[PDB]
Amino acid sequence: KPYNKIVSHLLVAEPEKIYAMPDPTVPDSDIKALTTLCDLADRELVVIIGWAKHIPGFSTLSLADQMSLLQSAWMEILILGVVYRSLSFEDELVYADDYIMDEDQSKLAGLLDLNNAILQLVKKYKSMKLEKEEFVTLKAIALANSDSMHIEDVEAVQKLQDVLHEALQDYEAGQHMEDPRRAGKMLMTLPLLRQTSTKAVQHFYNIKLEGKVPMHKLFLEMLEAKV
Amino acid sequence: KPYNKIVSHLLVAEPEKIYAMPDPTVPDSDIKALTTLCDLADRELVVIIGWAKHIPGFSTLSLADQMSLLQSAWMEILILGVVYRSLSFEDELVYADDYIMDEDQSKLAGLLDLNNAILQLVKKYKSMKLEKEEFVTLKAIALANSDSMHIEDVEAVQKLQDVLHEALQDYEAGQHMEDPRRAGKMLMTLPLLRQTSTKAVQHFYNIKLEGKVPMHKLFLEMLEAKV
Ligand SMILES: CC(C)(c1ccc(O)cc1)c1ccc(O)c(F)c1
Ligand SMILES: CC(C)(c1ccc(O)cc1)c1ccc(O)c(F)c1
Repeated sequence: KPYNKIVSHLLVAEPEKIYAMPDPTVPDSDIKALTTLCDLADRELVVIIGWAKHIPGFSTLSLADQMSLLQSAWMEILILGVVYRSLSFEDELVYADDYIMDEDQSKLAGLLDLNNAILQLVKKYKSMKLEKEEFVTLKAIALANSDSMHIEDVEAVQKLQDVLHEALQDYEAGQHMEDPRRAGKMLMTLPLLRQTSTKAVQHFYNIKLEGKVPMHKLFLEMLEAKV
Repeated sequence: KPYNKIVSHLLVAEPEKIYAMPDPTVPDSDIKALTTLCDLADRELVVIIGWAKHIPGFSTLSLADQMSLLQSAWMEILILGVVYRSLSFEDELVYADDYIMDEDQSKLAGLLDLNNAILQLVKKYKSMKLEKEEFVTLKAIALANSDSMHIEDVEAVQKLQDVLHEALQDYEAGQHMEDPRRAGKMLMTLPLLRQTSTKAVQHFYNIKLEGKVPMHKLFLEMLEAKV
């Protein structure tokens, strides 16, 4: 009854906010916004890798299977983060406290369609009143459910999926008794997340080939894995 | 205890098998396979539209909202069908009884990567022993959960989602007592379905622009809606 330990644990393992710090010496331009965003992503992925080791069972997989999960799920983790930070805002995406993209900046950056898809994720979660407890559980599920076609131990990854789905089911059964289907509702938000992340990955891989926007090693490695 | 009526109803509303009938006068080629497949799709979409009217609540939405759901979900419905027909096969996709694609034909048709993604859907469902009862419920859910960004009555579509998610939850709670999380497991197969269908839509829209493969009105209309 007090509530689910995995959800508690995920809460306290939630990394601290990080700043985008767009270079205040560089004139605004699409290249500046895209450099800034992929710079921020590269920093967030460091923190994401650290965070994953908090997920029960995760650090017990092979390094290869750890990497495979992260290489598949990184973009959905990143997007769920900007979605969650944006729930109190209206038509704006809080990439960071100092980097809030409105429609006008989305257009300038060539990101109007993707950001509009991400806004559709925010809109659904706003209506569902997504809680931080659910947000963290969904990030972890998104990692374990990431559909890497490279898993060595398929059964241990399906066990990690089970563990986390259970934590979601138990959280919802204790906290959200008014809706016996709230857990399933949350799971059904995942296909739009996968959809958007698939398009974001394509967008950014294209940006990388085109080579106008500098990217860092970690973000490039993730970008370069199965796409 | 006998079991869930919506699942029963979906079962009996399941359309009959249809044949691909590749033209036995046309020499085999990528254009022939792709013509045949988009021809079959066009015929299946007629039957899919008919079928949807069986789903409780569906025919009560606006024609616009009916069309919007179908325009978003058509490809995931089609793919789930070929996946389901392929579960008893090994590395082969049963587009129709007379049209079973192996790896060699996938390569010839430029479909090796997509068909390999579809095979990954089959592999997961084989391990899960997907039943016809689940397959039909998942098709219906995929329709209601299709994330059209054009819905007029958002609340009635979320009610259709609720109804069908409930039918899945009840089916699993009665039939699959050995796994209290089987319903959620099924829902978590949906992101790979959305992933694959997003890539299939892009693939085929490209095929259409390129104009080497003739397509019929219905398939073209669905192809032309938000992409
Ligand atoms: C991957 C990236 C660069 C990003 C996403 C989240 C985040 O917290 C940092 C960067 C990103 C993805 C899709 C977008 O429309 C976007 F603006 C930025
Ligand atoms: C949309 C289409 C043409 C199709 C899918 C299912 C079906 O039953 C008929 C056609 C299709 C999609 C993805 C593929 O890799 C494919 F081979 C065919």
